[PDB]
Amino acid sequence: PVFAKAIQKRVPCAYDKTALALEVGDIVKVTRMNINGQWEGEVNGRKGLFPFTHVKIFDP
Repeated sequence: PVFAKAIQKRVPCAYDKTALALEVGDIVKVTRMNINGQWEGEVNGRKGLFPFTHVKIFDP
């Protein structure tokens, strides 16, 4: 994968749960970067989907 850094909160749509909950400063292990929508990653623990827009990649 690659690790990205959450840069904009993202409250899972109540009644979603595939949707990753994101807090700023979370480490997202982007597990899949679908060019058509959300990415697959696992914010500390659970896998799940998320907007690529709320993260920034980091090396540094």
